[PDB]
Amino acid sequence: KPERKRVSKLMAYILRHSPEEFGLRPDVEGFVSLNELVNALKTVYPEVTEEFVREIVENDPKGRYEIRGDRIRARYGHSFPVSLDHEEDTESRFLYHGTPRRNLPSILKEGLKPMKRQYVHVSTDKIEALETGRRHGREVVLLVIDAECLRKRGFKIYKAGKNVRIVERVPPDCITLAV
Ligand SMILES: O=c1ccn([C@@H]2O[C@H](COP(=O)(O)O)[C@@H](OP(=O)(O)O)[C@H]2OP(=O)(O)O)c(=O)[nH]1
Repeated sequence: KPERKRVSKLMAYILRHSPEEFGLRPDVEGFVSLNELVNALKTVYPEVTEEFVREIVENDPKGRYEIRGDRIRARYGHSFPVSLDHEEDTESRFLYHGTPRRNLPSILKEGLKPMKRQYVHVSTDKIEALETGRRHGREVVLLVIDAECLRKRGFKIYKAGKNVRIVERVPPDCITLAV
């Protein structure tokens, strides 16, 4: 039971908080592959197996985790943006992202590409978009994102709680500048 508890706590950290310090990239719903999670756990606890994780999941008294096929997620408590139920934002016309002036040349040429995760996050609220960017640098530049542009190229936009939205990427065509 001690081994189950220390492994469980580490799964909670990986699955809710920082999958990128283990090289993992969750999908929009928060899932990573089970084999990747096992390999990640094994770097701290070499005895972990996929069968051990399945038992932790199925015996968890709180419903912390969900396995769907060969993928696994935490069901709650995330501190990075997820769309747990794949809920589409069909109504937003404009979305916003704040970029420090430093990353302006690459962002303008590339758009917003997924780096740490499988998707990028933006906001419906321009002030909240600016605040997010300030945490990443000074002299933040507002990107205005045409959501209908995004949908025309097949990028579904997902609700991720309150004003946050996620999308696989934002091509440069969908972006214009503002203060
Ligand atoms: O068997 C276990 C015991 C705890 N945990 C989670 O490890 C953190 C431990 O914090 P604690 O022990 O002070 O409560 C916390 O996760 P957090 O840092 O995301 O809040 C908790 O999650 P929970 O009990 O709230 O579900 C787990 O996964 N499995």
